[PDB]
Formats: sequence, C-alpha cells, structure tokens
Amino acid sequence: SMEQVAMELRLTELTRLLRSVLDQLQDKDPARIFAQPVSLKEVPDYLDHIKHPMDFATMRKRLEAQGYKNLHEFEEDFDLIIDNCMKYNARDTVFYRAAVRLRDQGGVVLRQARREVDSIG
Repeated sequence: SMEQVAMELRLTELTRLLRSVLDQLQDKDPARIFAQPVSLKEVPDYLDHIKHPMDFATMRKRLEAQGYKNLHEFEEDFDLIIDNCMKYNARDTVFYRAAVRLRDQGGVVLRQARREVDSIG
C-alpha cells in the first residue's frame, strides 16, 4: 500500500536524522571510550554487573537496520552507554568522567534533535 510506503519513507528520514545525531554524540567521545562493546574476554564479570550493555558500534548497527522507530528508543540506548559506565566505574576514574562529559555535551545535541523530530514530524 501507499500508506505502508509513506510510513517507510518517514522511518528512512528519521534514520537520516539519527545518523547525524549519532555522529555528533560520538564526536563528544574523542577518546573512543564508548566506541565498542565492553570485551567479556577483558572484563569477564561484566554481565554480573551490567544487564544491558551498550556502545556506539552496537547503536550504529541498529540504526542501519532502521531499528529505531522513534527518538525515545535511540535516547534509551544512549543513556545506557552513560548509565552503565557510571555504575561499573568509580567517580575518580577516567571512564566515569568521560561518561559525565558525554552526557553533558550530548544533552545539547539531543535537545535540538527532539525539536527537529517534532517539527518535521
């Protein structure tokens, strides 16, 4: 149906906008702390601590399968990146501090992304 197609075109356009959001958020992580999944070879206990791991590569795979239906879904995954890191790592660590900075800087980007998603529809 044409209605199915139009819905598909909206998903595609949201996918475009979320790719640009993703790039901008990932630029706020120049150390690449959040670029890849935590390795279970190098942190064997990780899944005892963190039940839903997340990273920018895993978000990028979901994005390219058009797997985010709305901004809320995408933000949930972003927040997992930050929130997981801030539980596993102590306050005095470079990891925790990097999460804080990504959160604070990413807030700005997400604030305008929400306006654009609502505005364009």
